[PDB]
Amino acid sequence: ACDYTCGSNCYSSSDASTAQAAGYKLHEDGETVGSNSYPHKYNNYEGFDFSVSSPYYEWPILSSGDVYSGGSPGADRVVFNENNQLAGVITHTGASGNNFVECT
Ligand SMILES: Nc1nc2c(ncn2[C@@H]2O[C@H](CO)[C@@H](O)[C@H]2OP(=O)(O)O)c(=O)[nH]1
Ligand SMILES: [Sr+2]
Repeated sequence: ACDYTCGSNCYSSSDASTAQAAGYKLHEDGETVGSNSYPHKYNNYEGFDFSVSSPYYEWPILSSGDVYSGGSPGADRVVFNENNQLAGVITHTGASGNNFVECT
């Protein structure tokens, strides 16, 4: 079973932790990758009720299982905070335009 289901993509907690670790490391070093400059601030326009405090940052999580290193980010993202705590996993899949819905 999937710990996180983003549309048709299946992720385990380990997939989320691996992606998060990479994203946090780049955040800490002040570097970015990709045309959208990941990781970058997640404003939470959606108003999701995360249990951890902001600021939030988003980083792509890939269905291939690899860590994002550039190129197309896909529709899924892991969201973490300044304390390297996981806020949640979200996706553009099933959401209109550039909005996000949570993966369940
Ligand atoms: N939907 C959404 N987009 C966000 C949020 N925070 C930042 N963004 C960025 O705001 C712009 C419009 O949605 C995009 O550049 C988007 O970046 P990403 O496309 O990388 O998510 C957020 O809380 N929700
Ligand atoms: Sr996996």
